[PDB]
Parts: sequence; structure tokens; C-alpha cells
Amino acid sequence: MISLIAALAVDRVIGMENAMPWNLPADLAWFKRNTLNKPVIMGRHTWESIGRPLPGRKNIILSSQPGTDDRVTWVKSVDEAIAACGDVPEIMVIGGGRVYEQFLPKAQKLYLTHIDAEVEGDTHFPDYEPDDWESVFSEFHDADAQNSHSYCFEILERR
Ligand SMILES: NC(=O)c1ccc[n+]([C@@H]2O[C@H](COP(=O)([O-])OP(=O)(O)OC[C@H]3O[C@@H](n4cnc5c(N)ncnc54)[C@H](OP(=O)(O)O)[C@@H]3O)[C@@H](O)[C@H]2O)c1
Ligand SMILES: Nc1nc(=O)c2nc(CNc3ccc(C(=O)N[C@@H](CCC(=O)O)C(=O)O)cc3)cnc2[nH]1
Ligand SMILES: [Mn+2]
Ligand SMILES: [Mn+2]
Repeated sequence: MISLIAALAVDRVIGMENAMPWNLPADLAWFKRNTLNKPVIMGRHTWESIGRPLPGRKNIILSSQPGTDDRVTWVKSVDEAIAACGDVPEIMVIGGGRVYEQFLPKAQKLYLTHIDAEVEGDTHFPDYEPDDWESVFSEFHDADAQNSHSYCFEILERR
């Protein structure tokens, strides 16, 4: 199955200047828990934003140009990215905006974090059709001394 995972601020903002404009330790822990031991597909700008390979995961980077780092796998099309994952139960697509748009029609599950933060951004999660999706899990958390915003973890499944 293909799944997307993302953290969204207000108005579906996901990034600004090739970075994320918040620091939510609890959300990165959720990201790690839901991606470890799975392949992760990302676009080249997200690869540069993370800045290093993610441990315990097969890292697959989409770019139209040849690769520049043999610690990760480089592919040149969506279909090649999927194939490079081979025969696993669940493929995690970890962004960014352009990559999420291309994989959304192919996805069966969304792992969304809704963050109560107002930030200017330059990248948005796609504007998906809510009627297509069933919420199967939601868990709200208030802000605390480690996490400066409230946030809600949600899992949706395609109906
Ligand atoms: N909040 C979140 O959960 C989250 C998650 C991930 C990323 N982000 C943010 O998202 C932003 C980056 O997103 P973005 O939309 O600018 O970029 P992106 O989707 O990460 O990367 C786009 C690049 O991927 C390559 N690519 C995409 N589709 C391709 C295809 N079909 N075939 C070949 N190459 C393909 C191209 O690289 P080439 O130009 O080399 O061809 C393209 O320029 C950053 O701000 C980052 O912090 C946020
Ligand atoms: N829910 C969610 N939150 C995010 O912040 C997120 N970020 C990306 C892409 N950017 C990043 C940036 C950093 C790390 C990162 O350093 N992760 C470590 C955290 C380890 C920990 O908290 O102990 C990792 O091992 O996954 C992951 C993805 C994609 N989907 C997301 N999805
Ligand atoms: Mn806030
Ligand atoms: Mn919902």
C-alpha cells in the first residue's frame, strides 16, 4: 500500500524556505514510529531539507538528474520509485508538496498531524477531497513544555 505522512499547519502549510516553521518533538517521534523499517520516498528538495539519510529506512529520492550520494537510492519517475521499494506491505511518501500531489491519487492512507500554528509558507499539502477519506484514528494533544503548539494525529483511509 502507499501511504502519505505529513504535518500541516493552518491552511495546509507544510514548509517555508525549504524548512518546517515549527519544532514539535512529539510529532517527529510519531513520524519515526510510523516510518521506521519501511521505505520512504521523498523529493529532492525534501532530501536537502532533511540533510542526511533517515536511519532504519530505505531512502528513495526522486530527481530528474543523476544522484549525488550513494547512501540513498535515486530514481527518475514515480513508477521507478514504487518499483525500487519492491514487495513491501506499506510504502511511506514523506513529501514535499510536489511529491505529495503526485502520490495522493495512488495512496490508500494518510497520516496527518494537524498543528495549531499560523505560519507563512511557500509549500502546501494538496487540497484533497474529504469525501474520499474515512478518519479511523484521531488523538489530540495540548501544548506542553516540549511542544509549543497543540496538535492532533489523524489517520485516514480511502473509502
Ligand atoms: N510538513 C511536512 O510534513 C513536510 C514534509 C516534507 C517536506 N516538507 C517541506 O516541503 C518543502 C519541499 O517541497 P517541494 O514541493 O518544494 O519539493 P519536493 O516535493 O520535496 O521535491 C521536488 C523535487 O523532487 C523531484 N521530483 C518530484 N517529482 C518527480 C518526478 N515525478 N520525477 C522526477 N523527479 C521528481 C524534482 O527534483 P529535480 O529538480 O532534481 O528534478 C523536484 O524539483 C520544504 O519546505 C520542506 O520542508 C514538509
Ligand atoms: N508528521 C510529520 N512530521 C514531520 O515533521 C515530517 N517531516 C517530513 C520531512 N522532514 C523531516 C525532517 C526531519 C526528520 C527527522 O529528523 N526525523 C528523525 C526523528 C528522530 C527522533 O525524533 O528521535 C527520524 O529518525 O525520523 C524527519 C523528516 C515528512 N513528513 C513529516 N510528517
Ligand atoms: Mn499555536
Ligand atoms: Mn477528520
